[PDB]
Amino acid sequence: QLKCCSGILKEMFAKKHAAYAWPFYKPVDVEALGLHDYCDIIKHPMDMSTIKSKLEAREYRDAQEFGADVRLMFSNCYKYNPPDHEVVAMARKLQDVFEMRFAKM
Ligand SMILES: O=c1cc(-c2ccc(O)c(O)c2)oc2c(O)c(O)ccc12
Repeated sequence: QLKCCSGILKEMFAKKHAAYAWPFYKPVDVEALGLHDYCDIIKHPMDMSTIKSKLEAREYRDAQEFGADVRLMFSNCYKYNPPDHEVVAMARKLQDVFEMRFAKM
């Protein structure tokens, strides 16, 4: 399962999806973007590079704990932004990729 989790990350990082996945590669840079309310709204920030480091450090007991951090990442985007924001559309497109792969394991 955890080997299947590494492949899920490889797909989400792949060039085919980079046009909408790139905001989720790294932690939201609140200081550079002026998002000084982000920490008040988002209790648990999460991104793909942090997920990758947690995976390699064996911080996930199983694929469901891995999947929870991926979905936390999307849920943070859906919570913080207005629904018509372009970043929300990008999160949904990347969630499409993740959910189709996660379903196959
Ligand atoms: O949910 C997000 C929201 C935003 C964002 C940026 C500038 C604004 O003026 C704004 O209203 C929202 O930026 C992000 C980002 O840069 C990421 O890498 C990942 C997620 C987000």
